[PDB]
Amino acid sequence: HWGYGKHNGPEHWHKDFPIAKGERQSPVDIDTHTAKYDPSLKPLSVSYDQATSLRILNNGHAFNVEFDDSQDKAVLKGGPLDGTYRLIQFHFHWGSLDGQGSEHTVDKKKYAAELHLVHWNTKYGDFGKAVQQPDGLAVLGIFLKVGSAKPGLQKVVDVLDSIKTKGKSADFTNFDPRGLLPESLDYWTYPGSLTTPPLLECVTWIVLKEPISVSSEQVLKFRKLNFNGEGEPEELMVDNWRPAQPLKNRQIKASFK
Ligand SMILES: Cc1ccccc1S(=O)(=O)NC(=O)Nc1ccc(S(N)(=O)=O)nc1
Ligand SMILES: [Zn+2]
Repeated sequence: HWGYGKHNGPEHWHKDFPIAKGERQSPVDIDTHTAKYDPSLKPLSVSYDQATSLRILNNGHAFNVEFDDSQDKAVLKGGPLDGTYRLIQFHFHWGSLDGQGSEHTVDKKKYAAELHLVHWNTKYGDFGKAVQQPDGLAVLGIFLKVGSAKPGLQKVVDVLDSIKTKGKSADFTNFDPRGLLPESLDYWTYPGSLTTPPLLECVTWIVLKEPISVSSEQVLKFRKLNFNGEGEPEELMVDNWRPAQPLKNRQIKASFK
């Protein structure tokens, strides 16, 4: 039932998912002047050398690039995290226009899109169990701005025509997520939630300060995807972002001065 339209969008989600008005919902605005530098935060450890991508799926609200998460092949460690978090999938949120699309904002600034690399804590055995824990997930959030092309993104862009509509998937092996990372791993971190239903409060958010640049042509191809299934009326997959939620009793920490 839920989606991003006028009648099923973020402002309606609380009726099926009351945690939508919870105490640690995501995304949030990152007020850069109020975020506190935490010198005890460690460098982030992004170890994607052994990543095994498998498939790309249009799920009706975004597209997921899925990875083999049955071994420690692509893991996130360090930073605010205790233990080891395995990469399971990544996806993006984006706008109908370059001036919006990101979920997190920075001093109220909206980026054209936001990449989420979703990882689960191996102490909980699988993703389904992890989402039931307050430290179950670590999502690495990376802002996209429109400028120069991101070469490492192009393989993703070029397969999208084969998964235009909801429920379509395509083989997507040997994709290297390292090609989507910015130079710096400076980050902000805070406790939050899944940003789509079921909106579970299981995420340590790690949002990188440095955006990546993608080309206008690259984001335009995102906007050619469909929310609908094949044979249903075409509704472009755009503006699949949840707006900033109240920070409430939370402090955003920065890894950098
Ligand atoms: C629930 C859940 C639990 C177990 C297995 C699958 C699923 S799910 O696929 O139905 N839902 C999600 O994975 N939700 C999800 C994932 C990531 C994000 S986020 N915060 O990166 O945008 N939001 C929601
Ligand atoms: Zn997301």
